[PDB]
Amino acid sequence: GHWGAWMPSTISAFEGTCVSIPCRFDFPDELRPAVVHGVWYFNSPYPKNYPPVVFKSRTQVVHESFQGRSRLLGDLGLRNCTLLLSTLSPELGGKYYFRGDLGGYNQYTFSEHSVLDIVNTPNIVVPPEVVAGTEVEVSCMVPDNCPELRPELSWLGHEGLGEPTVLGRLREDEGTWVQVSLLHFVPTREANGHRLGCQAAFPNTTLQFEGYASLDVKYPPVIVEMNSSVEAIEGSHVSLLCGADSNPPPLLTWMRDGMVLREAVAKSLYLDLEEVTPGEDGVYACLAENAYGQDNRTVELSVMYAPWKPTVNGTVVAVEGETVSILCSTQSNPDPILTIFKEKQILATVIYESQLQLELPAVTPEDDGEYWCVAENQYGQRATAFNLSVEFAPIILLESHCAAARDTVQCLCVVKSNPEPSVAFELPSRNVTVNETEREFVYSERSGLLLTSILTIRGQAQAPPRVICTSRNLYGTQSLELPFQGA
Amino acid sequence: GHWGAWMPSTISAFEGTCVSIPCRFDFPDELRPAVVHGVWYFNSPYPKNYPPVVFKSRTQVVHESFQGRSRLLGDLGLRNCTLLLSTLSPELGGKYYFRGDLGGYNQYTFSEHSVLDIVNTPNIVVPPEVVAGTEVEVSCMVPDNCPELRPELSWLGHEGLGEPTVLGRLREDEGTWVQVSLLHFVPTREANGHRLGCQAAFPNTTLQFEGYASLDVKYPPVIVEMNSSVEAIEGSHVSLLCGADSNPPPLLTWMRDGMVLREAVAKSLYLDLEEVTPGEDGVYACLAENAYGQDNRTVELSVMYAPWKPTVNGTVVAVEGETVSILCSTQSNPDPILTIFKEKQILATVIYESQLQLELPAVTPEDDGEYWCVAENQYGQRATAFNLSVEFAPIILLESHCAAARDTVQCLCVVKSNPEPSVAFELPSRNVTVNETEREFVYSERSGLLLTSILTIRGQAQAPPRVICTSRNLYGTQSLELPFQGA
Ligand SMILES: *[C@@H]1O[C@H](CO)[C@@H](O[C@@H]2O[C@H](CO)[C@@H](O[C@@H]3O[C@H](CO[C@H]4O[C@H](CO)[C@@H](O)[C@H](O)[C@@H]4O)[C@@H](O)[C@H](O[C@H]4O[C@H](CO)[C@@H](O)[C@H](O)[C@@H]4O)[C@@H]3O)[C@H](O)[C@H]2NC(C)=O)[C@H](O)[C@H]1NC(C)=O
Ligand SMILES: *[C@@H]1O[C@H](CO)[C@@H](O[C@@H]2O[C@H](CO)[C@@H](O[C@@H]3O[C@H](CO[C@H]4O[C@H](CO)[C@@H](O)[C@H](O)[C@@H]4O)[C@@H](O)[C@H](O[C@H]4O[C@H](CO)[C@@H](O)[C@H](O)[C@@H]4O)[C@@H]3O)[C@H](O)[C@H]2NC(C)=O)[C@H](O)[C@H]1NC(C)=O
Ligand SMILES: *[C@@H]1O[C@H](CO)[C@@H](O[C@@H]2O[C@H](CO)[C@@H](O)[C@H](O)[C@H]2NC(C)=O)[C@H](O)[C@H]1NC(C)=O
Ligand SMILES: *[C@@H]1O[C@H](CO)[C@@H](O[C@@H]2O[C@H](CO)[C@@H](O)[C@H](O)[C@H]2NC(C)=O)[C@H](O)[C@H]1NC(C)=O
Ligand SMILES: *[C@@H]1O[C@H](CO[C@@H]2O[C@@H](C)[C@@H](O)[C@@H](O)[C@@H]2O)[C@@H](O)[C@H](O)[C@H]1NC(C)=O
Ligand SMILES: *[C@@H]1O[C@H](CO[C@@H]2O[C@@H](C)[C@@H](O)[C@@H](O)[C@@H]2O)[C@@H](O)[C@H](O)[C@H]1NC(C)=O
Ligand SMILES: *[C@@H]1O[C@H](CO)[C@@H](O)[C@H](O)[C@H]1NC(C)=O
Ligand SMILES: *[C@@H]1O[C@H](CO)[C@@H](O)[C@H](O)[C@H]1NC(C)=O
Ligand SMILES: *[C@@H]1O[C@H](CO)[C@@H](O)[C@H](O)[C@H]1NC(C)=O
Ligand SMILES: *[C@@H]1O[C@H](CO)[C@@H](O)[C@H](O)[C@H]1NC(C)=O
Ligand SMILES: *[C@@H]1O[C@H](CO)[C@@H](O)[C@H](O)[C@H]1NC(C)=O
Ligand SMILES: *[C@@H]1O[C@H](CO)[C@@H](O)[C@H](O)[C@H]1NC(C)=O
Ligand SMILES: *[C@H]1O[C@H](CO)[C@@H](O)[C@H](O)[C@@H]1O
Ligand SMILES: *[C@H]1O[C@H](CO)[C@@H](O)[C@H](O)[C@@H]1O
Repeated sequence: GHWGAWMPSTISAFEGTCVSIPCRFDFPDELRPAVVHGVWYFNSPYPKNYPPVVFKSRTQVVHESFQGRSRLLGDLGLRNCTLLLSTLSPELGGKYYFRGDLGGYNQYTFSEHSVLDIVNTPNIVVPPEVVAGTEVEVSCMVPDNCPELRPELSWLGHEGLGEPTVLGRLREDEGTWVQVSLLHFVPTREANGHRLGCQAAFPNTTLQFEGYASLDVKYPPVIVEMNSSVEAIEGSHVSLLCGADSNPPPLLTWMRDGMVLREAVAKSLYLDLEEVTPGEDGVYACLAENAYGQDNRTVELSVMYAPWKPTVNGTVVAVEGETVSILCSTQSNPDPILTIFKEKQILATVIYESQLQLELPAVTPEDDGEYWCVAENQYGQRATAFNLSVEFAPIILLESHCAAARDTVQCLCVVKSNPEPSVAFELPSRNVTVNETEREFVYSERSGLLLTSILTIRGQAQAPPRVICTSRNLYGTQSLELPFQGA
Repeated sequence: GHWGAWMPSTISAFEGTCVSIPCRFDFPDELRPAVVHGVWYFNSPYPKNYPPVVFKSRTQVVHESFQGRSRLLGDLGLRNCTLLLSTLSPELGGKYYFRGDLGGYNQYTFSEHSVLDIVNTPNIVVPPEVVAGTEVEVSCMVPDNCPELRPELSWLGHEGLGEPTVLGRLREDEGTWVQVSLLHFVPTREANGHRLGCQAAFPNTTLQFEGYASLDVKYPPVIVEMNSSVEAIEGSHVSLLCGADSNPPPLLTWMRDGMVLREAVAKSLYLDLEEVTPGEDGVYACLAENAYGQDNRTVELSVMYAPWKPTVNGTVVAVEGETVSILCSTQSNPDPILTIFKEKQILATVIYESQLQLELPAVTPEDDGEYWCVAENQYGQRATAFNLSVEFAPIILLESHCAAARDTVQCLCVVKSNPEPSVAFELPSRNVTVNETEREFVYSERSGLLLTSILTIRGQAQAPPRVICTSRNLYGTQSLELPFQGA
């Protein structure tokens, strides 16, 4: 064929271990030299910039940095130029060329080369993404390019997780050989932050080389930091703490009835409320959402607040003998117990309810006065008041009399009615006496519901003059004869 | 003797009546003419201004205005020259001279003369001042200078008043003769404005001559126009009229308690008052004072006015079981009757007096409230009011109870006290239960004197928990166990 060669671009091995560079070449078969010499140049392609001579046919003189370190296996004449370099060191790490010397002026340095790496750490391969709910395999590749010292592998930090599987050497890249060791297992949620290692050793040696890798397992957020059902006062400070444990940043959302609130991405979100109201009462949900799974957890916040200042509707001023409905409303957050009562007497008692109604069958006069409505509760109590002032058909009280002093005669009659009662006296006075004695006579006064009135007849002997009292308003009329107590 | 004559300066007589001029003369007695002539000149003393010749000896020729009107009586030779002139007339009224004619160049007109008045009205003389309490005499003089026609007198408008006294002729002035007629009587108070007359006549004639005079009698003021005892309202118009009847201007004085007021001099003085006050009430005196006597008359003015707005002193806020004095004062001009009373009951009644006191023996709670004080009177009535608010050692009313609903148990206890009562509940609750059910419990309220309070024990079975109520103020303390009515 034509000129040309075959050599693996990349080759690697450990410290103190031999390498075996696979090499093959071609030259015009037209020439058949009986003696074929060859040279292994280091770090440089052109002879012009003098490179270290790794090996030369029929010549012991090489570079002093390769003296006793290298030797060629197999005749060149059979197109075989594989090379062995034992006991490596980091200086020897570089690029290697092969130049051929057959005949004269037919000396060719081949362009295609091989690069020598000198690594003392094995190569571990792990999947880009490790899900906590899928089966995962991790490999440990070690570059065995030495047939005399065959390396053996070890798994450090295995912690069970099933047996390690083993392979012989596989055909890595272009003709190079590598012993691989794979591990097959399925992670949990604790697999993250774990350390996995791979060791390599040889029988007759004190050489031991090791490599590491830390796992990044992706688990779905499961909410741990979640406080339960709470009860807080209005105005007080409310601190809800929501925490999710996911290795991928879990999208944490605070929501209620479909509201945005504070949406954020972290391991723990705070939700603060001040001036708590009955509107903020109820259920708050925290959703931990991740591309590997989701978890929602909910809490109940009961706002405990003293009952509102009560309000009362219904009738207030009705007639006598009628029906009266009084409706008392209150908006409390914890079940309020509320009672309504008159001065000295208690009327209606409702237990654990929002509002209370009281009905009155008929109105006796006494049902006038002011009543009270209290809303009692565990955390506080407020109240309100309402005057029931009914309408009356005038009632002349029997505290009424006619006292007779000797010289002059006087009477006292009292009534009670809601509107002011036009009051009057009637009397049987013998004959007709005008401008005699007195003509101005009586006087009257009122306090609240009571209308007191006093009569005074002047110059009347103890001869008992009968006296009658009458009272009218817009509703009723009453008349009554008064008795004697004096003399 | 020497030259000279004697003749009355003034002589007077009526119309148609003769006059007799008394005349005497003297001349040096050395000459004795045997023939003595004489002449009576009129109106002029000197012959130079030719005067009318009234008479001439041995000569009929006289003035034509004296022709047949005059004649001389008695011889001149006996020194007598008295002359008579009959049938007079107003022209002849003038001054008369006498001139003597004895011998030659011994002709003398005498300087002293006589003047002839011709009056047809008699002369009445009355005292300068005529007192109604003294005896008075009035004269009527008439000049009788005619011996042939002797005049006689008459009293016209005599009206009794006693007899007229009569005199003969008296010797008026210098030798002239006058018939006088005097009247003696004593006047009254009506004598003023009376008319007194004097007439004179002769027997054989139609001649009658008359004269007049009006009396000015001075009487002491006797008060006629005087209204009696009166009663008038304050603010009203008061008109006092005081009249005196005295012919001399009576000094009228309005006085009271020794005060000047309106002093004036007339027949009737007005005294006006407006905005009458209790200070102008009382006795007013009118004095009619004259230099001929005096008279005082008095009146009583009572001011009738509605009683003043009453004022009350004494205690107002005392303790329980104590004594209370309430003094109510009023200043009324007519005797006021006044009463004080409580709402519904009457307390004190005083009749026709200025002020009224009420005492209270002990104070029962009910003696609290507001009382009224009225001052009633014929012309009007005003009033005032006062709150008696006493102090109480707290009283727990027996409107108190313990109603037991099935689910929950509630109580109601009420007291009454003047200062606010610190109120409390005591109860036997088995074991000790704190923060269980309720810990706020009770509620209380107050109206006026009443302190209502309600208890509420929550979650207590119908197993009846006994309940006690206590109340303390600065005065007393009470405790009481309440009973069951529900279930
Ligand atoms: C160019 O030429 C070279 C050789 O000149 C070829 O490369 C290889 O060179 C290595 C030298 O290190 C040879 O490895 C040796 O293998 C011997 C046994 O060969 C095996 O294969 C035959 C198959 O016919 C089997 O029957 C046999 O049982 C073997 O499994 C061993 O004797 C040597 O190892 C000894 O020492 C080690 C420890 O040091 C022990 O583990 C061994 O048991 C033994 O005692 C040695 O390792 C290898 O054989 C050569 N390969 C070939 C194919 O010849 C290149 O291939 C060639 N290239 C070109 C392009 O021509
Ligand atoms: C100057 O002289 C004259 C007389 O010349 C004197 O004046 C008097 O004159 C009058 C004449 O009118 C004389 O009056 C007459 O009176 C006669 C009676 O005299 C009375 O007196 C004597 C007293 O001796 C009594 O006795 C006697 O009774 C008489 O009472 C009457 O006769 C005359 O009146 C007759 O007429 C009338 C009516 O006309 C009748 O009423 C008579 O009754 C009677 O009929 C006459 O009136 C008077 O006498 C003379 N007086 C005197 C004193 O002589 C002067 O006095 C004198 N003066 C001086 C200074 O010398
Ligand atoms: C309810 O009734 C009371 C009287 O019983 C009304 O008036 C109060 O009376 C007290 C006297 O003890 C006064 O000191 C208060 O000032 C009064 N209140 C007011 C607002 O003036 C009261 O007004 C009545 N209320 C209603 C709503 O009818
Ligand atoms: C006397 O008592 C009355 C109450 O009984 C006092 O107050 C009056 O109460 C009525 C309610 O019906 C109010 O409408 C009046 O306005 C109140 N009066 C005043 C002046 O405020 C009253 O004040 C008491 N008087 C005295 C002198 O103690
Ligand atoms: C009292 O309530 C009134 C409304 O009446 C109530 O509601 C209607 C729909 C019916 O159910 C009826 O039976 C109820 O009584 C209001 O108009 C009024 O403003 C209210 N007043 C107060 C004090 O809240
Ligand atoms: C009530 O009168 C008081 C005076 O007291 C009275 O007069 C004295 C001299 C004694 O006679 C005593 O017994 C009387 O009670 C006054 O100080 C007070 O201002 C008066 N108040 C009124 C309301 O008028
Ligand atoms: C040492 O190497 C020899 C090869 O010469 C091998 O047979 C032997 O098993 C090895 N022994 C140890 C202990 O490494
Ligand atoms: C959550 O509720 C519990 C009651 O079980 C309470 O003790 C805790 O303090 C609450 N924590 C937060 C953060 O609200
Ligand atoms: C909440 O989680 C439950 C799992 O029990 C799931 O069925 C539901 O769909 C989730 N809801 C949301 C809004 O993510
Ligand atoms: C008249 O006058 C004479 C005198 O001559 C006298 O006597 C007589 O009384 C008189 N008579 C009357 C009526 O006048
Ligand atoms: C005087 O008093 C009487 C009452 O007798 C009365 O009628 C009269 O009008 C009063 N006159 C005056 C001027 O006051
Ligand atoms: C009033 O008149 C009487 C007469 O009865 C008299 O005594 C008294 O002094 C007179 N008083 C005065 C002040 O003039
Ligand atoms: C190597 O040298 C030249 C390169 O073109 C050719 O004649 C032939 O490929 C030979 O083998
Ligand atoms: C009248 O005349 C003269 C006046 O002096 C005197 O000689 C005498 O008085 C005589 O009578």
